[PDB]
Amino acid sequence: SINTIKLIDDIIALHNDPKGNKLLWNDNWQDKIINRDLANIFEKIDESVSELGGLEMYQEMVGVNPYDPTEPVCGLSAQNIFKLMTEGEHAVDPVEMAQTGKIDGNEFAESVDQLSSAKNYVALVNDRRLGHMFLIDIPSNDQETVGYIYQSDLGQGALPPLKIADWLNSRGKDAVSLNKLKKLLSREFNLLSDDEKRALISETLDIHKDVSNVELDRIKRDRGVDIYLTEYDVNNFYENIETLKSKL
Repeated sequence: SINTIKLIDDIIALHNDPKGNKLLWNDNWQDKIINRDLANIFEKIDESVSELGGLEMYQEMVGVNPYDPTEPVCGLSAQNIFKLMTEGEHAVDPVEMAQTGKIDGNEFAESVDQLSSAKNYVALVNDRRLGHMFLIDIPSNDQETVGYIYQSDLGQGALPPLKIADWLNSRGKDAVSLNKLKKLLSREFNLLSDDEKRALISETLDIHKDVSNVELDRIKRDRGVDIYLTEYDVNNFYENIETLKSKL
């Protein structure tokens, strides 16, 4: 019924549009993403630029052209795609929910094993070992229940720089077994050999599944993983995307 591969390609399209980009990657976490107003977002940019004496002067003082598209860092992309998936009539504030609805990587592993295949779920993952935030989409399925990872990465941790559209264009469409994700996010991850750690991380999170792209010395060994796992309605995910496209 809903074409889910097209959902992702439509996120990519929205990101590629000069005005769609500003709708999608805005940082208003408290209000519904579909409550975002292009005129209002651009007026705020225009006023900030006029206040500093125009674009040339703004760029001199700030070092960025605020009309350029945003290449979102990991938390900016993950939290925005999460709102796209989870909001219906009511807003979802992912900053707030990550703190109040948090479960740990081992609680996640117990949860995922009893999710209804008749329902869709999404996990907002703050991996404090990696310093990296990403999403695991676990959509309803009449076959094997699997996850799909949506992420971007500034590249300052254990992984290389990764642009949201490059990831989504293909790897974001790759199913990951629930067992691999449980293994990745469990405390027992630490007990793995360096080789196995690089294999698991690269397989799930690296654009080319390349072990030589994983720098283990950038990982904070002791830390755990904070997860907010919630049900979502794919009809909301679809319509929220439609809504943004319409705004254009």
